[PDB]
This record gives sequence, C-alpha cells and structure tokens, in this order.
Amino acid sequence: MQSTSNHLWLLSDILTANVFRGRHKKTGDLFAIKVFVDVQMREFEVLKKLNHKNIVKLFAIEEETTTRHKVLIMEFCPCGSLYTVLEEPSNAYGLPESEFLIVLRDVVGGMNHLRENGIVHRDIKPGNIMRVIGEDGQSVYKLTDFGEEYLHPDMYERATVDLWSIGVTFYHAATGSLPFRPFEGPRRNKEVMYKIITGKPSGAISGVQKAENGPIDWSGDMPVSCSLSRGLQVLLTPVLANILDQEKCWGFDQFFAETSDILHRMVIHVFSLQQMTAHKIYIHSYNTATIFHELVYKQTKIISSNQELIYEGRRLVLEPGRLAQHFPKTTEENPIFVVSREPLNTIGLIYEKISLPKVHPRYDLDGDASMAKAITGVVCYACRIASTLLLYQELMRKGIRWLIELIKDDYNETVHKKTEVVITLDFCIRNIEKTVKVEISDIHTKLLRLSSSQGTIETSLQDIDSRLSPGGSLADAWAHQEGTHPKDRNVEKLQVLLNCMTEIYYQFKKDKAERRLAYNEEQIHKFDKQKLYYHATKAMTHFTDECVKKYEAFLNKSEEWIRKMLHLRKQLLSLTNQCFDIEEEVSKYQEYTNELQET
Amino acid sequence: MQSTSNHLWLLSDILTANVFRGRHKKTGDLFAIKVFVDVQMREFEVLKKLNHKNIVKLFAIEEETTTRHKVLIMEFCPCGSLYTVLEEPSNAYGLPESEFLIVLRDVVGGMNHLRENGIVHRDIKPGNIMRVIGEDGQSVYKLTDFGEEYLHPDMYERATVDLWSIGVTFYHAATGSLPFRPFEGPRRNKEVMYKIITGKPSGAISGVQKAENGPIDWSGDMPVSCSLSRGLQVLLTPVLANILDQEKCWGFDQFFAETSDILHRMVIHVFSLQQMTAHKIYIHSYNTATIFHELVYKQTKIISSNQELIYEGRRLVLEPGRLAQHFPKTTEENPIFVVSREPLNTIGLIYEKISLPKVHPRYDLDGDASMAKAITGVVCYACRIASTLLLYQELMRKGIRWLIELIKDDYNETVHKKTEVVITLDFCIRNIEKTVKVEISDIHTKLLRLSSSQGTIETSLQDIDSRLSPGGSLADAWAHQEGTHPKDRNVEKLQVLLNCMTEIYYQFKKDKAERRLAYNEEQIHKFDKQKLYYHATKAMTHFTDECVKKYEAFLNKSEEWIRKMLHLRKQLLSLTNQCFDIEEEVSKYQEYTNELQET
Ligand SMILES: CC(C)c1ccc2oc3nc(N)c(C(=O)O)cc3c(=O)c2c1
Ligand SMILES: CC(C)c1ccc2oc3nc(N)c(C(=O)O)cc3c(=O)c2c1
Repeated sequence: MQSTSNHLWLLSDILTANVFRGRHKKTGDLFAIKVFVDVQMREFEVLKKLNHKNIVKLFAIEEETTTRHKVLIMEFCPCGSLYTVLEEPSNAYGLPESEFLIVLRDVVGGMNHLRENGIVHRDIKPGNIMRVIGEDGQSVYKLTDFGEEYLHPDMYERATVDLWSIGVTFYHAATGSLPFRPFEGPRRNKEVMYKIITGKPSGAISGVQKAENGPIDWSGDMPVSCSLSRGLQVLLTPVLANILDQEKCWGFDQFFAETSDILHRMVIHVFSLQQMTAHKIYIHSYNTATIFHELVYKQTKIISSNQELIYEGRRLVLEPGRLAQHFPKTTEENPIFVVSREPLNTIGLIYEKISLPKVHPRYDLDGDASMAKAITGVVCYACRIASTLLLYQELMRKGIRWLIELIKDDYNETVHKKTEVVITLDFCIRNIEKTVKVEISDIHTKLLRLSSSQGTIETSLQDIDSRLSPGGSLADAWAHQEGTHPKDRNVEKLQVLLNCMTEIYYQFKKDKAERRLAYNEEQIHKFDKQKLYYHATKAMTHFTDECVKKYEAFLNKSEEWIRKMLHLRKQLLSLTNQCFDIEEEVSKYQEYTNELQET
Repeated sequence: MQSTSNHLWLLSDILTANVFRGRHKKTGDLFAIKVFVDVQMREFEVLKKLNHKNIVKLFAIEEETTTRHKVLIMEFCPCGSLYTVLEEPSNAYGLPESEFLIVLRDVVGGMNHLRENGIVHRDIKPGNIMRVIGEDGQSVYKLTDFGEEYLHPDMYERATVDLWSIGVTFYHAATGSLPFRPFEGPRRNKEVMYKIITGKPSGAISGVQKAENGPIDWSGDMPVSCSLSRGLQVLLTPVLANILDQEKCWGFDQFFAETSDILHRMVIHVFSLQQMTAHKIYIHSYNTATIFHELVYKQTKIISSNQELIYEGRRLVLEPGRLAQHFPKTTEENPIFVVSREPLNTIGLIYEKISLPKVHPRYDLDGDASMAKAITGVVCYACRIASTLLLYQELMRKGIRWLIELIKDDYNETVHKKTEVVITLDFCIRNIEKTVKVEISDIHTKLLRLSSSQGTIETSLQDIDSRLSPGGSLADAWAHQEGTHPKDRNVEKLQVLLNCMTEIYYQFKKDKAERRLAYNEEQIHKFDKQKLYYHATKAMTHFTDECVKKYEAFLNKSEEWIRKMLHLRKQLLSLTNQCFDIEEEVSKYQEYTNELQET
C-alpha cells in the first residue's frame, strides 16, 4: 500500500489515474485518494477553496511517500456515481420521479456555481456525477473531476457544448437508455452516430436504429417506459429538444430560467375517475385554480366547467383565483379526484407490452452479466407496473365509494327540498278551499296538476334511491370481487422473485471482473443461469395470467358501471331542476289567491 | 471440505454437532448439512416423512465419505433463526405487531402437528426456531432439531414443561427481554433464578432484579416498551400468566382454543381524537358493532352511546348487530376516528423516557459489541417513537379537519330547518292578520314572541358560523404551525444516523468472533467507537430538543382547542333542540286559527 504524511490506502480498495478508498491516519475518516510544476498548484489552490453542496470537496493535496507524485485527498462518496445508480435494475427505465428531481436540482446548482467562478466542465456525464446520502436521507449529487456518447457533434469529429452531454445525461437518467443509439453500440458504430447527430431534424429528441443498417426512429416525446409523470414529461420534453447548430441552442441564461420554472413548481396529484388515470400537475405556488384547470385539461381534455372535484369523501369547490399553495395536500395514495358530467372514454393505464429476451445457453461471463442486467430490468419494470395497476384499482374503488356518498347528499338535498315544498303545496291547496266554504275551479285544476306532477318525481326519486341502495344496479360489491387487492400480495410475490434475480445479477457482475472461474464456481454459475430463466418465466406467467387479466376484467366492468353512473346523474338533475321550477310556480300562485280589500 | 455422494460443503461455511451450508453436487441447490445403530434410522424414517409448512424439511440422510458418520441433508433457511432476528437492533424491544402474529401462527401449527404425531420437543427456544422467506414475502417460521433460560422449574434443578419455554419465548419475542432476569445474567446467578421461578405469585408474568441482591419487580402487564397494541396486549397477557405448579397450568387443548380465538380475530384501527391515542381493536369476524363498542370502551372508557364515529370525512353510523367483517377496511394511516360529546382528558402517547447508557472507554471486543447492541437498540426505539408521535400528529390534523366539515353539515342541517320554518312562520303570522281585515290579539302577542325567540337563534347561528370560518376562534391554521410534519423529514434524519450506528454494530459482531485485531484494525475500531457516541448524542439531542418539545406544544395547544370544540357542539345542540321545539309549537297553532263553520 502507498501512503502520505496524513493518509494511507490499500491498492486493492481502488474506486488513466486511479482513485482509492483510504483513511486519515489520525482519525480513520474515509476519503477519496486520486493517484496519477506550478501550473497545477495554482488551479489546485482555487479548487481547494471551492465549498459548495454540489461539488465534491477537495480537502488537501499531499505527496505520496514512495513517489513524489502529487495526490489529492477528496471527499469520499460511499454510494458511488450516477452511472452506478443507472446500472441498478430498478432504474433500468429511468429514475423515480422524486429522485430525478434531485439530480436536476444538484447538477443545476453546481454548474451555475462553476460558471459563476469561470470553470468549464468539458464533459459532464453520469460517471462524473457522484452520489452521497444527505443527512436527511435524500440523495445529494455533487460534481467532481473537471479539468464519446456525450461528445458534441463538433467534438465527435475530433458552454453549449457542455449542454449536449447534459442533454444526453438527462435523457439517460429519465429513460434508462441513450437518446441516440445506432444498432449495436455507438462506439461499435461511431460513423452511424455522427450522421444521427448532425442530420437530426430540429425538435427531435431521440434516434434509435432497431435493425442493422436500419432506419432511425425519431421522437419528440418520451418513451412509454419512462416513469416520469405526463405532467413532468410535458415540461421536460421541450427543453431537451431545444438544447440538443449551437446558433439555435437555448443558451444557459434561458436554460437556467426554464429549469428554475420547473423546479419551483409544486405537484398536485389528480386521478381522473372516469378515465381511470392518475396525474401529477406541475404548477407554480402562485398559480390560481383557473390556471390549474387548464393544466388538467391539457392532460385530460376535460374543460374547466366540466371538472367536478372530490376530496376526502366530499366535493371540492375551487375558487378560480385561489392560489395553488393553499390547496389541500395530496399524494399518489390520496389524490384529488376529478369527475365530469359529460361522457368520457375510459382509458386506464397505457403501458408497453414487453416480453422476455431469450436466454443464450452459451456460457459467457460478459454476455450472461449483460443479459442478467437486461432481463432483471424487465422484471423491475413489470413490478413497477403491477404496483401502478394495483394503485389504479385501489384508487378507483375508493373514489367510487365517495362518489356514491356524494350523490346521496345531492339526492338528500333535493329530496328534502321537495318535502319542504310539499308542506306548502299540501297546505296552500286546502287553504284555497278553506275560503270557498266561507274561477277558483280553474285554480284547483291547475294546482291538482302540481300534486300529480309531484307524484311522478316522488316515484322517480324512490327509483334512484332504490338504485343507490345495496341491491341497486349501481352497487359497489363488484369492486371488491374483480381485480386484485393488497391482501392478494401480488407485488410482494414479484419483488421476492426480483430479489432472487438481483442477487444473481450482482454475482454475475462479480463473476465478470474475475476473468475466469474455477470448475466448481463455474458449475454454480451455470446452475443459477437456468434458475434466472425459471424465475422470470414463473413471474411473467403470474404477472400476465393473474394481474393483467384480472385488471382488464375490473376495467371492463367499470366502463359499463361508469355508463350507468352518468345515466343516474342525468336523471337526478332532471328531477332536481323540476323541483326548482315547481317550487317557483307554487311560490307565485301563493299570493294571487288573496285580492285587495275595501277599507 | 467433507462430502457425501450427493452433497459437499466447506467447513468454513458453518452455521455439539455442526451445521454447514452446502450444495447438491448435481443441482447446486442450498441445503443444511448436520454433521455429528438402527435405533436412530427408525426415528429418522418417521422424520423423513414429515411434510409440513412449519417444520424444516429433512430431505435425505447420507454417509459422509471420509467418516462413516450419518449426516442429514436439511432444508436451508437463508435468514437464520428467531435468535438472529431478536439480535437485530430494531427488534430489541419486541417484534413488529405484524411479525409477532406470524411467529405465533407458525409455532402453533407446528406444535399441534407434532402432538398429532406424538413427537415431543423438550426445549423450544428462539435458537430452535428458524426463519424462511415465504414466496409472498412474509416470514414463515419452521421448527427443527427436536430430539437454561427456557427450562422448567423442575428441569432447572436437574407437554406443559414445553409450554414454559414457549412462554418465555413469546415474552422475549414480545418485549425483547427475558421475563425472569436476576441481576447480571440468569446463567451468572443460577440460584436467584430458581427462587424467582418457584416463588412467583400466580398471575405474575415477569420478575426483574434491577440491583445486585435487590428485590424482584413483579408485573401482570407488558412493559411500556412493548410495541404490541394495547388491544393485543389485553388478550396475550392473561395467556402467559396462566401457562407459566403444572396443576393450574392451562393445558394444551385450552391453550390451542384461546390462541386460536386470538388468531381468528381481525384488527380495526381506531384513533381517539379527544384523547390523541391510536388503538387496534382485536375483534372476531362474526362479532357485532355492539361487541365492538364494548372493546373500545375497555381501551378508551367511552361508553357506547357516547362514541361518535367519523370515517373518510363523514359520520359513521354503526348498527348494533352489524358484523365486523362488513366494516370498512382500516389501517394505522386510515383509522376510524372516535369522538365524544362528553369531556375527556387528552392523554396522548405514553412512552418511557429512556436515556443513553454510558460508553465505557475501555477497549473490549466483547463489551463494546455488547454495548453497541444496547445503545443501537435505544436509537431504534427512539426512531419508532418519533414515527408514532408524527403519525399521531398527522392523524390529529386530518381528523380535526374532518370534524370541522362534519359540524358544518350539522350547522347547515339545522340552519336550513330554521329558514324552512321561517317560510311558514313569516307566512302564517300575516295570514292571521289577513282574516282580521276581512282574542286574536292574544294570538299575535304569542306569535311575535316566536319571531323574537327566532331572532336570538339567528344571531347565535351567525356567531357559530363566524367561529367556524377561517378567522374563527376554532380555526385550523395552528395545526400546520405546531408539531412536526413529513416535510420536516425528522424520521429520515434519525434512520440515517441509525444506519451509521447499525454498520458499526455489525462490525463489532464481526470484530468479536475474531478474538484479536491487528494494530491498524484496532485503531479503526476505536475511532468508530467515539463516532457511535457522537452519533447517539447528536440524535438524542435532535430527538429531545426538536421532536418531543414541539410534540408537547402541539398537544398542549390541542387540549385547549379541544375544550373549545366541546363548547361549540354544546351551544349548537341547544340551538338545534330549540328549532325542533319552536317547529312543533308553530305546527300546533297553524290549525287552531281556523274554526268549524256552519253548513
Ligand atoms: C465500486 C463502485 C460502485 C464505486 C463505489 C464507491 C465509489 O466512491 C467514490 N467516491 C468519490 N469521492 C469519488 C470521486 O470523488 O471521484 C469516486 C468514487 C467512486 O468511483 C466509487 C465507485
Ligand atoms: C450466521 C447466522 C445468522 C445464520 C445464518 C443462516 C443460517 O441458516 C440455517 N438454516 C437451517 N436450515 C438451519 C437448521 O435447519 O438448523 C440452521 C441455520 C442457521 O443456523 C443459520 C445461522
């Protein structure tokens, strides 16, 4: 092992220079050791001064003992880098929405700080971007090491040029895949990649070659497999397209403003009950409900006037100018439900039907490890989708229960109003005949039409109540019989299989670094290869045969049940508007009974 | 390494016979290898036949190659045993309620199966009780190895005798500590332990010697540090006391019935909003709401008639004979709230004030590892308490919001009723004078008292509405200003520190097994010892100075706010009952206006 006056480090604990994990001799504290005249000591001094949350801290520069080479003692990051993170199987299709926002925040704050100090980081990339655990348990990302797949079109032939690798990095972080992918690999087909980058039509954000020498699939949208909400997708997509000829690139100042406008927005969770879709609304703290409805329309196509809100079992009435920071707090588990009195197509969750790749029987430490990553990533995606499908079903079941409770309030508000006017109708109908005992035939004939008109409402209200009752045709019971429930524990069953798959993946990663295995370790490696396929086949069978099939039956049943719900609200409204119309005609003949008197 | 025809195993992977972790030569599958004429082959054959969920499966018995000794190839349990689990720091004060119920279920099913087959397991204990992960992610516990601290009073001098070690095991699992503890250790003071076990007065479930040669603390209750709900505590406590002179022991058949009666009960989560206490109600599927109210009274002292229920923002009206299996589904996050119209003392969460033990500077691999377990266990407890305190605050804030919404419904129901009778009062007051123009002075004077009596209600209703409005004295705003919130992330801050503490604990466990460390590894061990105390002191400071202090301010503010709430419901009721009384006196003079007529 080498050493310096203050530090020492084993060469085995290595993290083209080398980086080792070592300790301070006097404290034992972990530090990053960078192992490789005054032109460097100057730029080192300015870097030694840099103290920022998003910059890995450089503590000291010491001389190793055996060589006189300059070493840097740097802040150690136990978790590793964004590359490490993006190599994990649960992020194979993008970071979790919450995690993606932390990467954006910390990268943005570090860059601006760099610009503010004149440094240029020619090649930002996931391998340059280190992760540390903040004292509050949230990831904090920190830039370090300033001074192909990420290189600019001008650089690939061999500032905005920095924005390019930033763009690729964010797409990779958002989707788990590179945005520009020749068939095979970009390094493998360096020539195809340059054509893709220069010939890209403006606005496009990706180009994938699916067959060898095949065409390029352009897209202005994120892939379906991206986990970011549509709300977030709608804001991020234009930024990437407009920052990936640097003449028409956005530029930093515009980039900093547009990204700050995203980071300053809060998220409101909305579930479209008739469409069976969950939504995240990215809205500024100071925006009004008026603005909120427009953002919801963009994702739902429900005009403001048709948006009917339900929250914690009761109607939510938003005032147009009420600011979003004063809205009730929501989560994915507790969203604001939106419903509409106008028919809407039931969409549900739209996801990609992805099958397992074939498992190549040929023993290959590199291929199996490469395959293990891909097949494990698919199961992670399947597990995430299973959870969202279950959540969609759980939210559906809760929202319907509340809506039934809302209708009963409406039913009780109008039903009281009727009996409330009956007490006057049945009273004033006789008080007329009271005077008679002390043309009136024309008043009684018109009045007897109101009681007869009021009887058709009574029997119709009793028919709606009958339908809202436990045996009614709009009953709830079906929601507990179809689809899947938490007590079914389908998600835990998939995660258990994933954990078995994840252990083998990490072992294949270890098996790769050691170039050859002994006979025994070799056999064990081949045994677990068949178990991988066996676990994946069992899981996919359970996922497709049980989760998806039952989800579509619950969804198909909802679509007809939804249709019924719309019919009831329409019938109730008609009965409700007639009660106001009847109420005012009786409140009009109430006085024309009494004439002026002589006195 | 040794081997047999079908299996082989390294001696390093060892799990007084030895148990190693090995593989099947042809498949690679993990199995437990037990390494030590026809008297044994017979009992082995009956054991080879045993196929049960709660019995570790014995697959085959083979002969090792170097020795002719008989070995048993047994089902491998990757997680280890209940001892292992109970050694983890987050279970230092008992298993999670959900986990405790799984241990009970699997132990009970295996025992009965054993009895049903005639086997006797003379010494059940956490080390005998192995854990495996079920295919649904839930622990499954399985008995194995049949054929001091757990020994019966008759056995300690040197079937029911089996129930004793079962009793000690359940207490240990429930609380994290042994029920019978001489000062120092039971093994250390074998003599004190026997007096404790024979001289224990009936009904007592624990005996702890807190000082050397000191007295015995008896208890019929679980310690405060137990995590099991009071609902569960109320059922478990009598079982342990009555199964720990075997003349008056419960016996198996009674034990199996009483335990089945517990396992067959469902759990309903209840939060007493006026007491600020959460509750789990252990109730049978077929019990009625009538029975439910009695169980709630036992934990709350709220008589049935005074129990007012709120669920998902609306009143919950339970019919007395409605079975519990038809109740709405509840969780700790979404409980049924109970409120009362009668004043109740605000209790809140009652927990033990536990300080850190002192850290002994004396280097000792055994002492530090022993200390590391204890001090890490305390922080786990503090983290669990922090979470419950936060949950209590979050549930309080939600329930109050709903109650305010409930009162507004009540306020609107009576306020409509009034205006509904005004339309008749203001109508019939003039219709009287209508006839006059065509003793009556006595009718007008009594009637003008009703409008005057109705004006005092109107101004009083406007005063309650004023108080229910945003500026009202019963405002909600305070609930968002006091205590702690999820966005404060206090729990994550504690878990992060715990994870740092937990890594050192596991390292101390490793450092212990290796009897001596080299100079370098020794220094690193001493460095992390000071960090342990440093992390614990920082955490406790944050816990006491921030979490507890702010919790008591939110609680103290609630107690006065609660007092106000009770005053409003009492004033509203008075205004509400007068509206019915007024309504019927006006509905009585409405007809006495018109007399019989000649005809
Ligand atoms: C084995 C791989 C996943 C890994 C694990 C932990 C690591 O911890 C680091 N800390 C640092 N400060 C720096 C740096 O400042 O460059 C780099 C690394 C790693 O490369 C690194 C790499
Ligand atoms: C290192 C310690 C925590 C540990 C970890 C895994 C283990 O996995 C086992 N599986 C079994 N079938 C049996 C058995 O059948 O006796 C016993 C053990 C262990 O003792 C055991 C002990």
